[PDB]
Amino acid sequence: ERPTFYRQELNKTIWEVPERYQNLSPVGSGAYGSVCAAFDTKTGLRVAVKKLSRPFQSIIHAKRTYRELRLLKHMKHENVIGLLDVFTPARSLEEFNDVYLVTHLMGADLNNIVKCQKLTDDHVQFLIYQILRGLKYIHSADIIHRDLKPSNLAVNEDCELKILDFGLARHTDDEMTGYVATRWYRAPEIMLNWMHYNQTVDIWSVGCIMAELLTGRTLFPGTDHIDQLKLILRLVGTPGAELLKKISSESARNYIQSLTQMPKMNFANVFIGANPLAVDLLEKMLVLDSDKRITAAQALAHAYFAQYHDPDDEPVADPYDQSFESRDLLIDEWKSLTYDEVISFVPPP
Ligand SMILES: Cc1ccc(NC(=O)c2ccnc(N3CCOCC3)c2)cc1-c1ccc(C(=O)NCC2CC2)cc1
Repeated sequence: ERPTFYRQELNKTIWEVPERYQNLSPVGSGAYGSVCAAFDTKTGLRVAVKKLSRPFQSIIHAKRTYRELRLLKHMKHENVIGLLDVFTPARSLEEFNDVYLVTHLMGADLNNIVKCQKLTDDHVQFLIYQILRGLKYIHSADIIHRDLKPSNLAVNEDCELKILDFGLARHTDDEMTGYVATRWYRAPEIMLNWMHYNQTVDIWSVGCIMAELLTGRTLFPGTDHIDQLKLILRLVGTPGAELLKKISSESARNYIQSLTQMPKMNFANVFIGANPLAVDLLEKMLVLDSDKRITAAQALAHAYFAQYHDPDDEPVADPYDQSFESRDLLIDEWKSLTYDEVISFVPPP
C-alpha cells in the first residue's frame, strides 16, 4: 500500500518522499540527478536518495533511466552497491514523472583512504580482493563497469568495500581532456578507441588502482591522451605485430607504429620494496593486449590473496537479460517499462 509523502524544496529542487525518510541534506548535483543524505527511520540506516533529473525528456534519457533501474534491481552482492528502495509520488502511469533511488549512504571513498592514510601490504590485499570479488560477480552477468577509479569505490570504517558509480553527468570529450583523474584509470583501447572492447577493460583499471595503493602515487598521470599513452608504453612496452593486427582502427594503428620501440620495464625496479606476489599480479593485469590480461575469477586464485580466498564464498550473478539494449522504442514505451519495474520492486531482507 501507498505510504504518505511529504514535500520540501532543497536547492531550487522539489523533493517529494515517504515519511520514513527524515533529515534530507544535499550531498551532490549534476545533469542527470541530485543526491541527498537521509535517515531511514524504518530500517535505522543512513541512506542516499537520488532524484533523477528529467528522466523522460528524450529517448536517450528515458532509455538511461530504464537501464540504471534494471541494473540496480539486479545487483545483489556484498561488494557491489544494491537497491534499498525505489519510489515515485505518482499514483498512476498517467501522472508518472519522477523517479527516486535509495541505497546505503556511501560516505567515504578510496580517494580519501589513499590520500589520508598509511596502507600496509595486508590492507592492499583486502581492498583489491574485495574489488575482484565484486568484479567476478558483475562480469558473470556480462555487465562492464568501464569507469573504475578510486572515487567510485566506497570504503567503510572496517575497510569493507563496495563498487558503485557516482557519476551524475555524461563523459563528454571535454571531461576526458587534459590532466584529469577522469582518464588516468582507463584501458588504452577505450582511451584511444582501438577496437571493440569488453570486460577486460575493468582489469586494467584495477591494476592502476592497486599500483597507487602500493606507492601512494598515480600510476599514469598523463597531461593528455598522448602523454598518457607514452607513460603506459614506457612501462609495459610498445605493441608487437600480434596486437597491432587487432587494432581495427587503421588510423590509431598507423600512429602507434610511428613510435620508437621500447621493451617492457622490470616491475621489481618500478615498485621497489613491494611484495613479490604483488609485483607478479600487476604484471598479469597491466598487459596491453586485452586478450591476455588475467580475469577477475583467475585473479581471486592468485597466491597474493591466499589469506582471503574462499572458493565457496565468491558467488556469481543470476542471468541478466539485457536484450532491451538492442531495442528501439518511443519515450512513452521506455517510460511504461520503467513504471512496471518501480511497481514490482521488493525490498531486501
Ligand atoms: C543513491 C544512488 C542511486 C543510484 C546510484 N547508481 C549507481 O551507483 C550505479 C549506476 C550505474 N551503474 C553502476 N554500477 C555499474 C556496474 O558495477 C556496479 C555499479 C552503479 C548511485 C547512488 C548513490 C549512492 C550514494 C551516494 C553518496 O553517498 N554520496 C555522498 C557524496 C559524498 C559523495 C551517491 C549516489
